[PDB]
Amino acid sequence: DQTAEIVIHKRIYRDIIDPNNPDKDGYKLLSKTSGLNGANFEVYDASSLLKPNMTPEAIRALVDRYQNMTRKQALKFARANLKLAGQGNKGIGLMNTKNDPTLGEDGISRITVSVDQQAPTKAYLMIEVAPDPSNVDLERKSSPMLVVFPVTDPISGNPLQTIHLYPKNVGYVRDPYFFKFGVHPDGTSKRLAGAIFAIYRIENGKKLYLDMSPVTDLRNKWVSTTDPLHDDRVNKFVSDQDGLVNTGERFLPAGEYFFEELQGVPGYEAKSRAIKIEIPDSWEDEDGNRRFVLIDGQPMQENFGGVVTPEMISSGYPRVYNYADKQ
Ligand code: NA
Ligand code: NA
Ligand code: NA
Repeated sequence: DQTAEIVIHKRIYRDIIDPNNPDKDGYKLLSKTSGLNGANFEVYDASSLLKPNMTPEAIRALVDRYQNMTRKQALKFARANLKLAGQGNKGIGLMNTKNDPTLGEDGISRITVSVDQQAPTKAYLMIEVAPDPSNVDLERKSSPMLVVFPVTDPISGNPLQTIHLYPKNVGYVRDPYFFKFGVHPDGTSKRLAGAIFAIYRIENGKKLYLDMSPVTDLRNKWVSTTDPLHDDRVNKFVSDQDGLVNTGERFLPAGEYFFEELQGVPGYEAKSRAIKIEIPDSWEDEDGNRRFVLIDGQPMQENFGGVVTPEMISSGYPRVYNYADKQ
C-alpha cells in the first residue's frame, strides 16, 4: 500500500531530545557541512508496540519510553523481538549515513517504510549501532527513535510523507586566542597589529599545519608544508588592531598545538616563536571546575561557543610579550 520516507540527518554539534528538530537547546551545529558519514542504524517494524485506537498521549508515552532506553537496552529488546523493516541503503532495516549528492549534504540516510496515514498502526524503531570503522572522541548521543505514523503536518493538515530526524552527536572543541603585546626598552607597551601566525601540531616528530580545508565531521585537516607563510593551504591568523590573535571560526579539539609566528610585527621580530596551546579534553574536571585552555601556560578565559567578546578584548589576556630590545 502506502509508504513514507524517514530521512536521518546525522550531524555533529558542540555543547553550549526532540529528534525531529534540527535546532537543539544547549547545543549548536559545528558547521554548514558538519554531517557525519559512516553512522549506522537498524530499523525495526515496531507496529506490534501499538494498540488499536490508542490515544496521542499513549503514543507519546511509548515514544518516550523507547527514547529513554539506552541504545543497548533498546537493541536487546528489538533484536530479540522485532524484525528489520524498511528499504534502507544497506539492506532491509539497515541504514548507513552518506553524502547526499542531491541535497549536497553529509550524514544523510533515507529509508522507505510501509505506513498507515489514516490511523496509528505502523511504527518503526530506529536504533544507532556501531559506526563504520575508520573520531573516537565524538559523543554519539542518539537515542532509540520510535517513529509512529501518521505524523500530521500542522501547517498542511496532511500526514507527513517524509520524516526528518536529527540524531545528536556532540564534538568537543575549544577556541584558542591570545593578545600580542610589544614591550619597548623604556617599559612602554602596546597591542601589536599585523603579526602573522599559523597553527601547527607535532606528529611523528614533524610539524603539520592547520590547513584551510572545510571542516568535516569534527575534524580539521593538517598539512605538511615547505613554506607555511606563503602556502595558501596553511591558515594564517593575523593579530588585529587590538592585538588579538584569534582562531575565530576555527576550533581545535583536545591536545597540544602551537601558534607559530611567521611574520613578526616590525620592531618586535631566534627561531620563529612558538606559543604553546594546551587544550584539555573536557570543559570541567571531576568537581565541575573549569579546565582552561593554556596559552604558553597562561589560563585563557573562554565562553561556550568560543566567541571572543568585547570584554575579553578589553581585558587583553592572555598576552604574549614581544620585546623590541633585542638582547
Ligand atoms: Na535518550
Ligand atoms: Na576559534
Ligand atoms: Na597574560
